[PDB]
Amino acid sequence: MKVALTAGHTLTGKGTGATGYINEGTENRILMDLVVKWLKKGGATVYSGKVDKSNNYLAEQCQIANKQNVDVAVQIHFNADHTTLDKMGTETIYKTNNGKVYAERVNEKLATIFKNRGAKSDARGLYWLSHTKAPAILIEVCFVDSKADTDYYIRHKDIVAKLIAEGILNKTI
Amino acid sequence: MKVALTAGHTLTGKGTGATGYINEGTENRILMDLVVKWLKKGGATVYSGKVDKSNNYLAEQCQIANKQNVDVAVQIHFNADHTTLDKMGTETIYKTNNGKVYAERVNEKLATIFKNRGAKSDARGLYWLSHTKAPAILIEVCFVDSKADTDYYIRHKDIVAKLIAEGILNKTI
Ligand SMILES: [Zn+2]
Ligand SMILES: [Zn+2]
Repeated sequence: MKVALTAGHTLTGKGTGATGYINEGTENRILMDLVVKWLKKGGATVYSGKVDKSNNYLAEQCQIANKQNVDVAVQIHFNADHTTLDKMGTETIYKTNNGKVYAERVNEKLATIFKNRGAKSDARGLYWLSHTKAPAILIEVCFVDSKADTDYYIRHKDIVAKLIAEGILNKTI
Repeated sequence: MKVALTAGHTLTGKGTGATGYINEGTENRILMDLVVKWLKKGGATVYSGKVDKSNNYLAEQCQIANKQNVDVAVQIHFNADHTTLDKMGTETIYKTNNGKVYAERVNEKLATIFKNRGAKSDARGLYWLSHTKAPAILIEVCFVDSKADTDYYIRHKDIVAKLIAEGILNKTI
């Protein structure tokens, strides 16, 4: 299968991410590289990238996916809301039915290691989900400000990546 | 936190650096100044310097770090091998455990923008790592002769500096 994969957020200027026990922008890139590795072990062809500095970063992220035909376009994020010791958990966002197929599979896998918030339809008109040619999903891996979520994530990054890849490819790796 | 920073190499005579798409001695100084700015933005007390001409430049570099107590002493370098279009990447050198703490954090940050060559223990008897009072690291930011490395570096110098500062201070800036 062909997969486009992008890390959410820029590193400076407009578009930077959230921070708590972990830094979203940094971990989006660390986890991307691990997901690429696991996707390739599953036999997929992967087109990955990131945008570190640009006022046009949203369009540039979509251009990474749109440069070539792919079966699915995936963007990695981490969530935020309020600092808590409690588990908060995982959700995967889609806009339309074609992305929902993948969002449900990825969320089912991540829900075995994080609290299940479910696959979720886009309620904020996210540019990534409306400007890619391929079916698109946005993974909110876990909350940067949950101590329980991040305690698990920091010690199991390779497992998080494997589960994402297994959900995308719909198979065990 | 208190940080001592030095730019690698002299500008003439004994001790000059490498050249490729960028000039190491020049960029060590440019990037040093950016790292100082980002470290100060992160709340650190910073002592920096360089040695432009001296046959005794190694001892003089260490004296910049040793003049006052600091938590970590950092020297900036760029790597070299052969001229290539391909990525070559980043590594940070330490001698002992107390520097390894910082080297691993700096390398983890720089590996989100450059190919990851790793935090590495010194097998070459670097004077800088052996003659500093404080824990010490030597950052080989990227390769001067890699077009891919320098293409990113030249366009993102502030981001390179921010990532180094975040690795040293262990927090988001
Ligand atoms: Zn985000
Ligand atoms: Zn050097």
